[PDB]
Amino acid sequence: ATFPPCARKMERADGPATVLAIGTANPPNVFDQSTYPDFYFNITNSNHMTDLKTKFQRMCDKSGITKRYMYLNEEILKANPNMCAYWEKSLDVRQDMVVVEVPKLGKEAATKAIKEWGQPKSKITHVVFCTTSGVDMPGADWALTKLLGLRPSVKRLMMYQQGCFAGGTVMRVAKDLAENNKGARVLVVCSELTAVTFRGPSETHLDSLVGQALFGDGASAIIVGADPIPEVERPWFEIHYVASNILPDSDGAIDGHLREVGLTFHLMKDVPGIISKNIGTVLKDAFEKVFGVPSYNDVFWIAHPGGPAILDQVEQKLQLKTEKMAASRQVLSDYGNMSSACVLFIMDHLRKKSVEQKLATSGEGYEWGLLLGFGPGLTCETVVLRSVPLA
Amino acid sequence: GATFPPCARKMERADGPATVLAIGTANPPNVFDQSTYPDFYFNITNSNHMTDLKTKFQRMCDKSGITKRYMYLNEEILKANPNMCAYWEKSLDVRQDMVVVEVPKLGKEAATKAIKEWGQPKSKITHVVFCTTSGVDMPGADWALTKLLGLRPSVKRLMMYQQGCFAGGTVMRVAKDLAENNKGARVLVVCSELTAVTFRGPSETHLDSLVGQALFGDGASAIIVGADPIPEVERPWFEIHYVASNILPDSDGAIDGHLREVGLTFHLMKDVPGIISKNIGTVLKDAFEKVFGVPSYNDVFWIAHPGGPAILDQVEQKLQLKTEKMAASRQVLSDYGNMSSACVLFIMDHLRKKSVEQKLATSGEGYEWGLLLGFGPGLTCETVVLRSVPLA
Ligand SMILES: O=C1C[C@@H](c2ccc(O)cc2)Oc2cc(O)cc(O)c21
Ligand SMILES: O=C1C[C@@H](c2ccc(O)cc2)Oc2cc(O)cc(O)c21
Repeated sequence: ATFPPCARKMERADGPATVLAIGTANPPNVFDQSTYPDFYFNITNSNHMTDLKTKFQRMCDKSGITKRYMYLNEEILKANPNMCAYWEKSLDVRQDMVVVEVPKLGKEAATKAIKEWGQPKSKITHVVFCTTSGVDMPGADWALTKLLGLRPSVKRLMMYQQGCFAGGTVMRVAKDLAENNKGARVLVVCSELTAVTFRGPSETHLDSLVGQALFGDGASAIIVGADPIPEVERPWFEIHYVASNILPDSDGAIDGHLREVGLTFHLMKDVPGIISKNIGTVLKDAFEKVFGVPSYNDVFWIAHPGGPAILDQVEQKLQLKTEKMAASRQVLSDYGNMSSACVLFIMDHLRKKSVEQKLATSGEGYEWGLLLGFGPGLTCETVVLRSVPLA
Repeated sequence: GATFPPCARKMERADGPATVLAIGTANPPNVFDQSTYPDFYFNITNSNHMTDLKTKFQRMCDKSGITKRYMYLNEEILKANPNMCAYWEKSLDVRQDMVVVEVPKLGKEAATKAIKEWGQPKSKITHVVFCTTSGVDMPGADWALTKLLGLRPSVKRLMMYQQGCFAGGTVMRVAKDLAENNKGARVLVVCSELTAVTFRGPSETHLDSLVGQALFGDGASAIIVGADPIPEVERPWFEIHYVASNILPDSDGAIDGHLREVGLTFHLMKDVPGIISKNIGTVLKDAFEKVFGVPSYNDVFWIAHPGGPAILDQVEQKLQLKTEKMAASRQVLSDYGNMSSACVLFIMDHLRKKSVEQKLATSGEGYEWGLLLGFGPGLTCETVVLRSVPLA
């Protein structure tokens, strides 16, 4: 039924997939969240909606966000009233920005990780590009290859319209890319701009208004590879286990539609409830596969900060000491919800703070840890990591 | 820069090559004869007065190598939406309404056929890869297919949106690493394309857009890919041995596609069949050196994405292939048109059945090795070196 077998024609690697470098970047315009409602209702000329604006200040005050970064600014928004309206034909100007600027922002981040990695660009064999902001053909992955000058033969994978969970998904993809091909070095970039989703306020769509309070811009990048060249490359985290789950009872919890008015956002279920109701069995299964088992308080946490209530209730139902979501709360506070890019921001922050504080490992002195993606589906991606030992 | 002491791989990997274990296809119900499509198209777009354009379109249609296409769009549907029959009126929203529903739906038909031939319970599918360039949504068509098929909540999904005609080669490259790096992985790969996003009226000043209206058709195909097959339970059809991607030289801008409020727009800004056929020699000889260190182009089997007849004709020409090499690729073009990422999988199915039916020695026309090729928008060339299985 088969021809005589032959040796693996493309040699695989032997160790686990490993993060060799992380780099991040953000657009230049900073918005303090405490005065965001004044700004938002000005630039959308909706100051007549007094009660709604009061509702919005509530949402921002409780978002857990201190500031956000945006490609958009007051100059750009006044030039584009159709994006300042709530529901106006827009999609073309929105595309015209993001198809250019998300690979640009991904380039900044990619270049920092490449600098930290320190090997020549030519040793990059795969590119994985992930975004929720706009689509084009050829894709941002191709544009990133052009902007960087990688080999024309890099193997590319373009991930469009993914949602907040794909920070976890890119780990699972790069895991197989790096481990099945010997010598592979995977450049992974998540780049997100809210220009597809900024819109004016509407008194009958408060869920859209939550989005306006939570979403910010940012790009994150990592270099993943197996069998790191000792004394030349530097490991920071190891990918050991990956899993994906559509949580029970979550049909229709979050939807997003790309329409003539841009990307629209729709909440219809208790997202933090469903996540914290089901996270225990998700992580129990994972820990059984991986170990046979350490506590939840004795691993490092990298969790996507969908909103504060997600981290709050996961912290509550799993009885985590408040220090566990710290690195995750810290990123949400400095940047808001950057969709897929958040977890690589948390991962970078976690390792840097581990070094500065001279802890035993790169995961706050713990050996094992979790990366968690949350989004539409409701979809949960689970990534069990190992850190590296540190001085 | 130290490392915790190594431990055995947490997730066991497979050892054999990724193997195709089943193929299924499906098409929408509405059939459009190619010879009289010009009469139909120019009438439904209210342009019978564009009389020189029509005769140019009849020329493209007759010289397209296509005998018929299948489409979700029918007559009735198109009159419901005059903004889609215009060349350039805003209509993305009615397009999205169609394809976010019908893309997963047609993929379900193909996937169910595939699972039936595969023979195993659908509960043993561990991975889903959904490939399309018809519309986007959150959650994606990959989520909807999981729902309509009733697969496990915990399938590892990969959602490929807005890909291009090369991605039928990309899914194979994607599924190769999924299957090989995960012992017992069984990957459902589905490509599903509907022209509802790309259909639009004619324009004298955009004959590239008009080329697409002559070549693009609808369809979906699905495969099951796994490594280390269960002996006597599963049946291997092709093995994936080597994959490669190249952006062809100086091909900057040859094929673009933009999703706008008027839908998906299509542009040819260079000589595409020339660029492919000028460089495919270099692409193929590198792949053959990698896997063989060596069979001749006429002694392998060919699954070539038939973006249009000129491409196949000029690859046939400059590699100097005996004309039965591209036979199977032309057959699918003739019977279906260009179905974007779904074509090479239709060709793979037709190739193996033609081989079984004519009692040849392997699933690949009697050859051990073969090529699957994708072409699209970098200009990107996807290369797959495959092996057949012996039949008797
Ligand atoms: O509507 C959006 C915008 C998107 C987004 C966030 C930040 C960014 O920078 C770019 C896009 O995030 C989302 C995530 C979802 O799960 C569902 C959604 O509808 C959206
Ligand atoms: O314009 C389109 C539409 C798409 C398509 C084909 C058939 C089908 O049924 C659905 C979509 O194929 C493409 C492939 C490309 O490389 C570039 C493009 O611009 C396009």
